Amino acid sequence: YFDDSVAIVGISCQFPGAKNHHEFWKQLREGKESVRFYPEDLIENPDYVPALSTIEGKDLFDPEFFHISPKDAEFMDPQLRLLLLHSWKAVEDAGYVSKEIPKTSVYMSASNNSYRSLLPEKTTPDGYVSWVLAQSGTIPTMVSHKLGLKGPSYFVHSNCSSSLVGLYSAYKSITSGESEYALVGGATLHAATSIGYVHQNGLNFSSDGHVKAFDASADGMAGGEGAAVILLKKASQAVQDGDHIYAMLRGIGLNNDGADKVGFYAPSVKGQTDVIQHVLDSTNIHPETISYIEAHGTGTTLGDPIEMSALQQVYKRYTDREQYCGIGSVKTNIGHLDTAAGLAGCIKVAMSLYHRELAPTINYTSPNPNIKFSGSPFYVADKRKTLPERETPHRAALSSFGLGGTNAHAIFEQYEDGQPPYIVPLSARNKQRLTAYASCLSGFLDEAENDVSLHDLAYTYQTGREAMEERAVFISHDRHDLNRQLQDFINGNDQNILRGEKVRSREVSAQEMETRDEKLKALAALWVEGARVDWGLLYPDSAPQRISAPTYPFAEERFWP
Amino acid sequence: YFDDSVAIVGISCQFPGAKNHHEFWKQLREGKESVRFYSEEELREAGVPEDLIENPDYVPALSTIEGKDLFDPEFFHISPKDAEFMDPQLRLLLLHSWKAVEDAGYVSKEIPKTSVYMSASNNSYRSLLPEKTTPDGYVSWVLAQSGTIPTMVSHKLGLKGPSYFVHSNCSSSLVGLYSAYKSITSGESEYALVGGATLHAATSIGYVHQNGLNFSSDGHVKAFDASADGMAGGEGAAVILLKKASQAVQDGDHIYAMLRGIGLNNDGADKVGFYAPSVKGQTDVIQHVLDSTNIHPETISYIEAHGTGTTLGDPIEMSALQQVYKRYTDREQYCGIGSVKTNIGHLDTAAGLAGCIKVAMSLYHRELAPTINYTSPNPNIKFSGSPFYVADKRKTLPERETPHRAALSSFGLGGTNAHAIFEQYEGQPPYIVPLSARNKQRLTAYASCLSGFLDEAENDVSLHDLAYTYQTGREAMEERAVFISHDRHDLNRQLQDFINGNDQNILRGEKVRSRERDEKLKALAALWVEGARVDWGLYPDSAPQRISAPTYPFAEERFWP
Repeated sequence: YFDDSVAIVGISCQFPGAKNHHEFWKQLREGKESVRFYPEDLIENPDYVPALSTIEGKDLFDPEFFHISPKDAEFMDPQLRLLLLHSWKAVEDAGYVSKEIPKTSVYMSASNNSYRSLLPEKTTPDGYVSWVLAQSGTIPTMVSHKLGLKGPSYFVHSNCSSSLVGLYSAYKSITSGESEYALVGGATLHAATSIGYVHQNGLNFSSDGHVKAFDASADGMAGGEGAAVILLKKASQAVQDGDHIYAMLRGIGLNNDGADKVGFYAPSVKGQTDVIQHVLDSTNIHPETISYIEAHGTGTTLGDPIEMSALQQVYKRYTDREQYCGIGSVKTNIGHLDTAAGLAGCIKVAMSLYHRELAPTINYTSPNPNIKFSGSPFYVADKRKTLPERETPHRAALSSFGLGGTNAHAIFEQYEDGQPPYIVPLSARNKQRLTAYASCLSGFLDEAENDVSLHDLAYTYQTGREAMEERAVFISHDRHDLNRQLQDFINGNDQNILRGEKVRSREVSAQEMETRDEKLKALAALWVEGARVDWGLLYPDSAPQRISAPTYPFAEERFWP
Repeated sequence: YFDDSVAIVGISCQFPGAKNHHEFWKQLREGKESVRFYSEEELREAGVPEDLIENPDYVPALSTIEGKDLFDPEFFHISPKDAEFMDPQLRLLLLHSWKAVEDAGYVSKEIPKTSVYMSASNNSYRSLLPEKTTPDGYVSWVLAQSGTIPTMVSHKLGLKGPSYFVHSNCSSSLVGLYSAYKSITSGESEYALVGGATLHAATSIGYVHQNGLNFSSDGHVKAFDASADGMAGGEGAAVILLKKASQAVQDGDHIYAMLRGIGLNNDGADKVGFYAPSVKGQTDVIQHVLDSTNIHPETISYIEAHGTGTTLGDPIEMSALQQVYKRYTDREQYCGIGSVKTNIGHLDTAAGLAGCIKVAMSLYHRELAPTINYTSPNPNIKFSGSPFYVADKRKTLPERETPHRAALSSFGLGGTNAHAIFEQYEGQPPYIVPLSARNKQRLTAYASCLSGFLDEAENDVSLHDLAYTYQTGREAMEERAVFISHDRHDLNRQLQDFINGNDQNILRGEKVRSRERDEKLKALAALWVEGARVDWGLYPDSAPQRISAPTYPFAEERFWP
């Protein structure tokens, strides 16, 4: 059933308002808009829109982790830096040690932000190195080189639809057997902080800084900045391996509008129609089984009606059922993230399916009077909605239509205990980082909305994280005790915690192999001194499951010209 | 047989020394180096700093094309203001895309099922624009985004296949070629355009040779030679058109060569550093391409190497080829090795296409062109007793039963490797040549190009095929002239009359608007010059063939900040 499917097994993102994807999903469920509203000419201009949707810490990085010099880190634009960080995290989110999954392709997209222009005129050996680090192919290749990945690795771009070209490239590589996994990343991070813009005739930008998708009041888009990477995997293999799967990608297609439209910057109903139709034909998925569509959904006066006209024209070929499929756009929450737009949409879809719930689209009061929702398949999904139990898995589609005419549509599908004590091995590159890890893990235990399985959590840190030089092991019976020990560690009250410094890895010996509580303590002590223990020994008759958990706590050092 | 093959049917290039691919092949066959070296005089004019001139390590070399700044925006209905916002890579790849389709004998709007893949450098062109400029800020930003290149091509040519930018540093063109191969062999598109261009946004004569750059001590690329001590750059642009192989054959296209298979990988972590080469990565990609094609290495007559002339890279390249081919054969000295970088330098994103075009034209002309700057083998490489010889002479490819095959390698900085295998593929007067262009000045230029071609062609030119190419392989435009001729010398005389203003004997049309045996020919001609869409299907009992012929003579207007 899953031969033509790919599993989404890891996510890492950093979007306006949200430091990670779990916080992102929370903010989407709650209807939160993360656009922020606040030089004399501009201040006084009645058409200046005082709005910015960005992430923080574009300048922060941990070059030492990757053996990058401080000088070279400064030569690196923020998109390169954050896509590397997020690639590392996406694999850890999935519960894999990157160097243990070499059969992984890498596809990345980012903006031309002119970062290298910021460097000193004299600078621009430095001239050549900084030029190389500015070339777009350096992004995915740097990921491959630093993570240990050997599949095809390259940059892809189609303006707004870029993320979806990344996703298409992953789909193709994995379904063909070229690779087992793929990383897909997108980031549009400007090399300046420029608050607001001036609303004017020659531009289809919102009059008030809000994206009002599908609304009567929709008068233009607004941009936002962020970074995201996801890890995909051959579906049958993910199921076999017991991975934590957010959702399945069942198919995806691309086209270009060509000449058949009035102008280079215009939208095209015909191009949208045809790519939707192409994806229905390749997947053979019937439009009656789609419960939700994450639209391109930019909130332009001409684009929103065009988008719905294309969907209605195609679905009419298949059905007359009414009001069964919701429509929304994450651009309402965080703006149009350019190269990352398609991945913001994808991550919304995947989390909706994972949580069996739709999140609302926002800034909506009344339907655009040019759009006829009534009596069509579609309603505007302006509330939370539980996805009902039913026999067919729920499916959700996603659109992204780029400036220049390259269109993409994709269809996704929903996919659906030990005994204490539990051993949580943490490690990082140095003591400061390790302490930060404990602090991350503690915050996670406190902030998680639901109870957290220590069986699964421990197994994730055992088998899903690279063992580094600074080590600590926490043996605990329950979450509150584990948190107490983490807080003791954070505070320097270290006395009863197994610790290792400058640890060097080694193969277990025959001698080392020569009660269950005693044995657990012993494995832990071997690991903290560097022995590559077989954590499988903990689980003769339990079956832990890798879960989404805090990922490496990178240093936050500033590099900027 | 050809199910897994793609035909190369059109080429357009502009490389150091060569204004087109025919001149390029001539120059290769003759062993010409097109790197320019500057005297002290020459450096002073062109105004290079006397402190560079006096530096004993300054290398006074440049391998570039001319006229990076020249474009014809009116042809594409681009405003002069927007033309200035366009970087030269975007401009030249558009021009060369138009030309490649004409080189193939197709009217671009008649081949909508065409994918588009482009690669180019980050040259910081937008940074050159005024600060006030940077609606202009947004439009120039859009035009600076990499996805605009292929999508501008799709839009302006009328193409509706997937369209996007790809990049993997020096191997980029081969990622483009791979994407074309996959799109066509899967049935996604019938055709594809593949382009590459690295054009810097400055003219910077020479460089300073120094430790910690792997750049030639004297500006020559000395591939495989004992004196090889580093690479040297060049700039250029190229686009080719590929087509489903069986359909190219069925349509009677002019086929330069077939592409039989191609593959990609990344070196990953298994090497000492980001910027280093990798014998393992190369070995593995070559092996992958042999296994996917099932082509035996004894049938390969020539390899166009990545061939950069670095002290460590050249031996690594041969070690990988030797290690793979050893597993198949003990035969000796049957396969040549060479590198076009010896002629024109390392063309970065266009390096792979320069190699492809050399291979294609070698196969088409059944001859190998020499690799240059080669006296004596690198003593770390053992050619003796291996399959390989350095192809430092012209060589005729003998008649044999198995078609000749030639492979191509491109190994990017950041570790994305590509390898491809290519294979050789083998009416009565008067004639009517209907020429048309956008205005009278372009039409005159067209006549002049056509006349020059007739004079410069090394062999006799079939008027039967030439006329058919202009009839059926060129968009009929508003300024029209028809030349009815019995032979090449008369045709040339009429073209020269036209060029000189003596056009009273030539049927002409101005501001023509399209609308729905000797006697009959004259009648078609008069209809066509007034805009009637005549059926050139003149050919009840002859079968003309489309050929490579002069393409649209774009205006050469300067746009530069």
